[PDB]
Amino acid sequence: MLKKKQLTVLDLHPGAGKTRRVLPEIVREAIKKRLRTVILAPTRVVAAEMEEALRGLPVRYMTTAVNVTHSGTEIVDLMCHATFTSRLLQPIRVPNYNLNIMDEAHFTDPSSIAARGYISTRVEMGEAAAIFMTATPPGTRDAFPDSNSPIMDTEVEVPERAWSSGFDWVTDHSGKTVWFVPSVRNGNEIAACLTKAGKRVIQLSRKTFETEFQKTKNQEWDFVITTDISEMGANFKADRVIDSRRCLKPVILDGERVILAGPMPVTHASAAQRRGRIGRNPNKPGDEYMYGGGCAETDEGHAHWLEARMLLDNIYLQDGLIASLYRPEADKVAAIEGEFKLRTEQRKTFVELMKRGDLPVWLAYQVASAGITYTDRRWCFDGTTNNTIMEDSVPAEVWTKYGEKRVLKPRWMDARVCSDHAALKSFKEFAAGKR
Ligand SMILES: Cc1ccc(CS(N)(=O)=O)cc1F
Repeated sequence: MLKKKQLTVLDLHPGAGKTRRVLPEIVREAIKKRLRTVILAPTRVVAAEMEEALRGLPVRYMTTAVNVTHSGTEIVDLMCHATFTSRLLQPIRVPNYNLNIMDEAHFTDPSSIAARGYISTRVEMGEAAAIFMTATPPGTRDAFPDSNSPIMDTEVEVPERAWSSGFDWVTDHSGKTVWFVPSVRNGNEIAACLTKAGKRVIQLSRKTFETEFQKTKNQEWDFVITTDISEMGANFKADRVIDSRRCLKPVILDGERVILAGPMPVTHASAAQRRGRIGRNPNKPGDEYMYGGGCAETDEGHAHWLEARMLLDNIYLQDGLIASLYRPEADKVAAIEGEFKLRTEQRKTFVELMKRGDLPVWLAYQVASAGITYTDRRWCFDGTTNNTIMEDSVPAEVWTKYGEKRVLKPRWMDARVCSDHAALKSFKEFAAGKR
């Protein structure tokens, strides 16, 4: 694996021990061969679990999620996928790592796709090696891979709303259930229904994941209600997955706006990762996978691949060259390599709108490419009437940094800034100049 110009896909089935058994072997070999190595974890939760798997090996944990005193001598770095892409974008020295290891390399967030495109391009240039660790590499067509113990797969109608009758099998279960929902809002409704039926429910989503995931260890629970974030190496002591088989797809319409289309079917990779949460204990056969729809390749035309091109266009590689997407996922977008390359000051604004602004990549790009500066929030209020953001079925209002009450009406509408109460809260704070 460790020879230059090599990219290896380590595609052992879910729970085969890629993280706890194979990764420490790779890291030991890399240290023996004096390869400057990066390990990319999808989440702070996984970074902390990797520290346990690698404990004693000289690894620099480039995250506050890990409480360790470093030697200062480590040649192996661990950081999040997003941190890798972030440091590449910023005026910060990123070592030209000899060996690039991506764990949960199926992750479809824009910064993960961008990281794969950067790494795979360095490998194609002959500059580096890489190992992509995932049961479900891009384009996989198998939603039912092998497991540590047999799984009972059942196609069944799964509720996506509160129910009064017709789903007794959901609440009649005496074990622990992980339930994949298409959105935070849909999980909120199902969670309230289960809570009303006497169930103990934990909800996970991207924004809440580190805090709330700890509750799955610290308290007794009957259901975890989660979005697709729990596809990225989140482990549960559960005996059932309920899978809507549905997700939201951000879609750019007419180059002008982003909508959250669907819900619609997940990919085969996503379905296999959702299922893969159970069947993991070779001593506990008969874990259950209840699935409520088919799979489809909904990654095609998904905004994350275009957003990944916006990130890669603004990462220095060599002179004017630009990193390509990882070949197996490169057809998911129709973009011209370099079309999103910004001049120095607009690139800095783009980065800050993502990093401090917490804006979606697409929206950060519209603002930065318009020549607007980071603190100039006039664009949050001067859009078309149809870009009016609603709160409780009336136009949302903020006090501008000038002290004027104004309707939230962004010049560019990205549905991700108001897809749930927390997102809208954060975007109101942005529009008000509060960060
Ligand atoms: C040991 C260590 C901790 C944190 C960071 C900051 S980062 N890379 O998360 O932006 C760097 C480090 F070198």
